[PDB]
Amino acid sequence: SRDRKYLARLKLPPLSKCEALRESLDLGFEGMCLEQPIGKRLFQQFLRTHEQHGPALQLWKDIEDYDTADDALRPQKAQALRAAYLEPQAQLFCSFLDAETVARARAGAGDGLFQPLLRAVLAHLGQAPFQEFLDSLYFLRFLQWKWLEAQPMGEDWFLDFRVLGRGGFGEVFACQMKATGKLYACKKLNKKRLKKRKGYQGAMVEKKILAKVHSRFIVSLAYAFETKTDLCLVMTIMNGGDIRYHIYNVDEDNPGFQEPRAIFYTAQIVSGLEHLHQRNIIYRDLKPENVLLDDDGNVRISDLGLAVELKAGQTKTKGYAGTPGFMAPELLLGEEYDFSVDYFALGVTLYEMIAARGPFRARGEKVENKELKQRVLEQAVTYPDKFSPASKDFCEALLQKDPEKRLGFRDGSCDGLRTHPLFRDISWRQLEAGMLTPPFVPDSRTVYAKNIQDTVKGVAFEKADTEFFQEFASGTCPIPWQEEMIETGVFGDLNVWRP
Amino acid sequence: SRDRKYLARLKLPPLSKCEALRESLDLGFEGMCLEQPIGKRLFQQFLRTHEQHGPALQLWKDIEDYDTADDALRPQKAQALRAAYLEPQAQLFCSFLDAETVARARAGAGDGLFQPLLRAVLAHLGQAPFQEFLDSLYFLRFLQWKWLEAQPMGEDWFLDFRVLGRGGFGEVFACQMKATGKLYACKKLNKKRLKKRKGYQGAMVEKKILAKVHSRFIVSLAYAFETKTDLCLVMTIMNGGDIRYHIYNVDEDNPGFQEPRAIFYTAQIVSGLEHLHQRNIIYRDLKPENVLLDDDGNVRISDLGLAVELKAGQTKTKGYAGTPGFMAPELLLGEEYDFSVDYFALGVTLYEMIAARGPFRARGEKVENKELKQRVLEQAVTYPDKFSPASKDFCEALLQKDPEKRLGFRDGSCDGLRTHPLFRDISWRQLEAGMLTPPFVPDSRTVYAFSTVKGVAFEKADTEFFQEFASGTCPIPWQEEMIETGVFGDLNVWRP
Ligand SMILES: Nc1ncnc2c1ncn2[C@@H]1O[C@H](COP(=O)(O)OP(=O)(O)O)[C@@H](O)[C@H]1O
Ligand SMILES: Nc1ncnc2c1ncn2[C@@H]1O[C@H](COP(=O)(O)OP(=O)(O)O)[C@@H](O)[C@H]1O
Ligand SMILES: [Cl-]
Ligand SMILES: [Cl-]
Ligand SMILES: [Cl-]
Ligand SMILES: [Cl-]
Ligand SMILES: [Cl-]
Ligand SMILES: [Cl-]
Ligand SMILES: [Cl-]
Ligand SMILES: [Cl-]
Ligand SMILES: [Mg+2]
Ligand SMILES: [Mg+2]
Ligand SMILES: [Mg+2]
Repeated sequence: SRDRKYLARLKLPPLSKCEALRESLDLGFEGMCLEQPIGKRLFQQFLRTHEQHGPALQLWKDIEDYDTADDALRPQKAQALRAAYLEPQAQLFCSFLDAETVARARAGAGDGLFQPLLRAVLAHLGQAPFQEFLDSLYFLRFLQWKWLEAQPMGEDWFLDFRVLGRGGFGEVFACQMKATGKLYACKKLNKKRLKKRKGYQGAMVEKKILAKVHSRFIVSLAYAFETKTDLCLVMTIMNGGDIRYHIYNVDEDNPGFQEPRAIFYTAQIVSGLEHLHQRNIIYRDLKPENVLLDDDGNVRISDLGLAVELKAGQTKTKGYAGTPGFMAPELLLGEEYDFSVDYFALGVTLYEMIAARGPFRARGEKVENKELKQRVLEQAVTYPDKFSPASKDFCEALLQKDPEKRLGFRDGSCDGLRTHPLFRDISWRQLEAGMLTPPFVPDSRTVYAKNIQDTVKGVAFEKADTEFFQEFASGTCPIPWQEEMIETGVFGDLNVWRP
Repeated sequence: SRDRKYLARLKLPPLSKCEALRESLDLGFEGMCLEQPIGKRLFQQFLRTHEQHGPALQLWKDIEDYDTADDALRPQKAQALRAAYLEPQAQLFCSFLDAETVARARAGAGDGLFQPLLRAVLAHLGQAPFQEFLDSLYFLRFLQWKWLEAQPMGEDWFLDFRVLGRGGFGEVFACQMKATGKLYACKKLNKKRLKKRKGYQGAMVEKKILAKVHSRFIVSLAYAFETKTDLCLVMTIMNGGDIRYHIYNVDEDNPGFQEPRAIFYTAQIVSGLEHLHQRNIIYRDLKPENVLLDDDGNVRISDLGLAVELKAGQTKTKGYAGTPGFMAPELLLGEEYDFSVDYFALGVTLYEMIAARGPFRARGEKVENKELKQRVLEQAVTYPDKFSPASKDFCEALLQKDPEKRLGFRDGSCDGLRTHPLFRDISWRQLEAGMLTPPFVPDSRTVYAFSTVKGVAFEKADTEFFQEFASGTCPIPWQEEMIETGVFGDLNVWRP
């Protein structure tokens, strides 16, 4: 319910207040016109009012359509595109394309169709048309939106109205951005408590990762600020409950998921993992309770405080980190490891979704750490009748104790893993675009969470503490903020030239 | 209809191509946002998109409407405007006015109503809102239009398709601006002929005056350029013939005008005269054949080659110049003179419109220069029965031999002149806005209407004068063109 007082603060500035931003922002084509939604929108507006870029604009939009069309409609759409843009006497013929690119796009019917064409289209728009844009009013209007994006949007802008859950350092609240009305989760981390338990590194790591990655399969950070008592992270609201609750607490009589449901989540998790691994992040804490459902029933990975980020030229890390019963053998043996650890945990996760128990312990079995370690290292997992051959086999490939022999991330992707018979009926293209109907959709009228019921001493803050807080409170994330402006109509309202 | 090839060249430039133009541009509020159509238009777009200036914008638009309304419609528009903008809890109450102006506009009457209000409104808009506009995209858009205005637009942009008339130095053509389709008159002056007959001064004076004045009652220059053979003035097309033609050649057996028709043109010519006189220009060649008619029937003065622009702080001048029979006594006596000379010509002109002859010569009576001069100087004019009490007295007041006794230009205006009973039935306000219906609407279907010179070679001084003359495009009329023909609307889109 948009609070008008804060809505009134979303106004475009005079141009003289954008001079500093002009001289300081990364003016990269890819960053500005493809990844930042307002920048893309304004660039397309520029292309739309400049006749000579009409073909490039239209083709670009029509490839995106093709890329997210239903299977049955793709042949027809392929035909329309080739007729509109690739036949030489067509009104919207794209004469800027090399004839080789064109000829190649007029042939074939493969999965890659129109991807080299898109590259070509985007390569072209990154040259002259981009330059022309930078020299247009449309770019100046972008600077106006970036100015507004940089303006203080701290605690007062958010109305907390419910507790979604509890973490180690504070609660997570459902909240509302007052100006726009958009709902988010706000993870609150208590400052004194954080300092006391030396949680800076994990807190900062989660925030840096949630800020830099932009995946539909990982919770997105929109805002990061501090208050007198907390550090706060405002991120994607995930109202559907976590996988653990859904495994055990939704329908207690029949714990676990039917196979198709378990496969769907695995595919979504695999996609989130791939997105991390491509950017050299090892997650190190995949488990059912960290995979959250949204209202549509799509899942995302969360809780990134144990993650590690490999630096340039570093292919392995080391260290005892994670949740017991999800930590790979190579990790437990004190060896170097890479992304492999996450695929082992994916295996335990899949195992648990089908079997409604972990593969190394009986129900309610509470063991010494060393006993659990020896089971992970030495004990072969057994699979009950519930497992189909495909599920058994996939789990066996993931729970492989030797990381060399384990299914996972090879050649910069999970494509190998995607060919496994278990995903026989998944359209990966549609999964990645979010077009699939999830097999389970949470009831809006249900709270899918265990029930909720509501100072540490002798902690004074030195300079190094407040310096860490100010680093952490980096503020507004461009991409999510721009999504918000667009989604909620504010961009529409404010981006006007004449009514 | 437009020629697409030339329409193609009307594109807004990249912003960086406007930075030189931005450095050199010296325009205040009045110049930018009130005088230049496009600037006004973009300034108003700005006010319209910023809620807080809504009241100012609408009160402004509504005062302009009251200023041009028919007489019978004014009281209701006065009441509506007071109720919309001058009452404290009206939605568009104008908070920024001082209560002293609010009170004054809230309870007046007569021709002066809302002019003190408009001044206050415009003064307000010229402060913060104007400063806001300079810091907006709308100002940069204006700079882009000015860039475009300044781009080469010479002979290739103009298709001549018919001869309108013949002058001393060449033909005048009906022509089309190829990009926009707009029709113009293109007066061509042959270069070799100008040099040979020593007409540079007269060419340039005409050009300069038409460029610097902007009145609905004087032909407007949109472009000045040169071809290999000619200097060219592209100006307002006047398709209704000239007044001389209409006096004598239309209904030959009933020559001259019915009095109201004469009064209408006198009123319009006076408006032209006044505009010139307010800008320190003396016409020195007011006569029936120089007053042209447009398609609607409205008239403009034309042919400004014998005119003179007084230098700043100069009040009188000298120079035997003009057409015999229209040159006033003081001019003929060799004395210093001012604008008075033009009111004398207006006397002669009006006289002729009524009598179908000039005041000093019977029909076909051709006399020596000295004899005509002596009549202008000594002869008292006689008035037949075709003149009414009012006509006669007005001509008498205009034809006074002594410029000090003569009706004309006082305290910076013709307001005295306007008060003559001859103008009993004329709304000067509506006339000056172009609102009055003309009493004669010329037919479309009627058109109411050289040799290469030897020994001429051109030197440095000649082609330099030609480049000085060829000053290019005139802002206001160009902006008027772009707005009228829809090019402004088409290129000003942000998202179609
Ligand atoms: N994006 C979210 N949407 C909804 N609930 C969330 C979200 N993130 C966390 N939560 C809830 O709050 C709890 C604590 O958050 P989490 O990030 O897991 O904290 P910690 O790092 O302390 O484990 C979660 O177990 C979950 O119930
Ligand atoms: N703007 C115009 N529209 C239509 N016809 C015109 C226009 N200007 C001039 N003419 C015609 O061309 C003739 C010559 O123009 P003019 O300016 O009088 O040339 P000059 O200065 O050599 O006398 C005019 O008498 C008139 O018939
Ligand atoms: Cl192909
Ligand atoms: Cl292709
Ligand atoms: Cl632009
Ligand atoms: Cl287990
Ligand atoms: Cl007033
Ligand atoms: Cl703006
Ligand atoms: Cl005469
Ligand atoms: Cl004579
Ligand atoms: Mg955590
Ligand atoms: Mg002439
Ligand atoms: Mg002349």
